[PDB]
Amino acid sequence: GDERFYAHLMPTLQGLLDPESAHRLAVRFTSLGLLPRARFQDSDMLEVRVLGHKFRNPVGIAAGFDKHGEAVDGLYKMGFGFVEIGSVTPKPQEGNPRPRVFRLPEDQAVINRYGFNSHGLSVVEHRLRARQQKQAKLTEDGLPLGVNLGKNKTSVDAAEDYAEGVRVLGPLADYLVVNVSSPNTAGLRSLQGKAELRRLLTKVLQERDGLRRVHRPAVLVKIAPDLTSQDKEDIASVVKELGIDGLIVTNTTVSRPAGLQGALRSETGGLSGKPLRDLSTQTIREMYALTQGRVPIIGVGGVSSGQDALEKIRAGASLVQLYTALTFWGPPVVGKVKRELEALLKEQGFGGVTDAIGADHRR
Ligand SMILES: Cc1cc2nc3c(=O)[nH]c(=O)nc-3n(C[C@H](O)[C@H](O)[C@H](O)COP(=O)(O)O)c2cc1C
Ligand SMILES: CN(Cc1cccnc1)c1ccc(NC(=O)C2CC2)c(C(=O)O)c1
Ligand SMILES: CCCCCCCCCCC[N+](C)(C)[O-]
Ligand SMILES: O=C1C[C@@H](C(=O)O)NC(=O)N1
Repeated sequence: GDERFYAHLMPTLQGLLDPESAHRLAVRFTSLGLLPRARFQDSDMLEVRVLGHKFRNPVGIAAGFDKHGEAVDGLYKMGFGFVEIGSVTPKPQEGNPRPRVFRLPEDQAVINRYGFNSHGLSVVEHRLRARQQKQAKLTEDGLPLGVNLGKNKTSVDAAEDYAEGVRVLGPLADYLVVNVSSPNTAGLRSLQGKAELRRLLTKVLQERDGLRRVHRPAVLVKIAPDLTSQDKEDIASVVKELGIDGLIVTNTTVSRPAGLQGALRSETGGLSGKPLRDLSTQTIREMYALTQGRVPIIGVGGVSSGQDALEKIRAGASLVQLYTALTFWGPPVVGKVKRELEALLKEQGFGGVTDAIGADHRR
């Protein structure tokens, strides 16, 4: 439970296991509840009301750690204020050949090209149904569940893949994410283009609206950090035109920022962690401005401290997520981020997280 011991423990495990093996093991341990339950108790300062729900704290686990919905309860126990699973594809698929995940310890970064390895909708559906009422109580308790939807590699109709995801997992989710920003599926990111995006999201929203009221999720779009100014303007325009409920900003980057030191920096894939942090923050800042602060943003990318979280909140994020920091600092990082965030909010005169959202734009 000690942040300092994990930040001896983690260096040792990483020296024993390749990152995918470590990941699979972490999912197993988490799902089994082997893990101190977090000591940090959330104060009222951290509560956020957005997307039609209460979040007891603004720090969630990003998509990709629990791709198949196996460790949801263990993740709440870790102290996350909300959990997002996925991406899930309609049919099962294996993803790319291994190795497909790489550590850049000198950069506190990871590169991955998993390629949407997924148990598929049916498996995940039954897995979530088995704990559906437990989740209903968690959500009511301020601990919401998100489901992130992807598309199969060999799919002929991308929009239909997402539509299927809405119909099958929408009823089980507090929010859905249309993931159009994975760098690891050919042609996927072009769905971020204005015409493709409008057509895709119109279909997604129609399917969502066709679900019964108590089973009707918010719909968010998750975007890349690598968008042109034109891409961002167009996404903002479509989001407001269609009434999209929120944005997740951002996925991993295909860029390789000057200064990366890791030996594996030239591996193909999406880069996450520290080198992504400010690129993500600036994308949040831009999208918040383009949407006039009217569209909830979940900020993601390189968060490993309370300062990192608050910078994204002040840039316009209502909630934040992290993943990569977990691989370097381990479970203690969740409470660390929350404790540091609370201290910083007090220091800077905010009554709570809600007061800080978008604060940079009012200065
Ligand atoms: C190993 C790995 C797998 C990921 N898988 C997904 C995914 O399946 N769907 C998705 O929307 N994002 C996925 N992501 C992106 C993360 O959700 C997040 O947007 C990105 O890693 C930036 O946050 P971070 O720096 O805290 O890790 C993945 C990231 C990593 C490191
Ligand atoms: C040890 N740990 C944190 C943890 C989380 C939940 C329960 N116990 C411990 C963890 C989890 C996932 C990891 N791998 C990855 O996720 C990589 C990106 C594929 C790593 C790693 O690569 O070193 C370490
Ligand atoms: C039929 C299912 C095909 C996809 C298998 C996916 C296995 C996922 C194992 C845990 C997640 N991880 C990313 C670490 O592989
Ligand atoms: O959305 C995604 C998909 C994931 C993968 O390759 O499965 N890799 C990522 O970095 N982001």
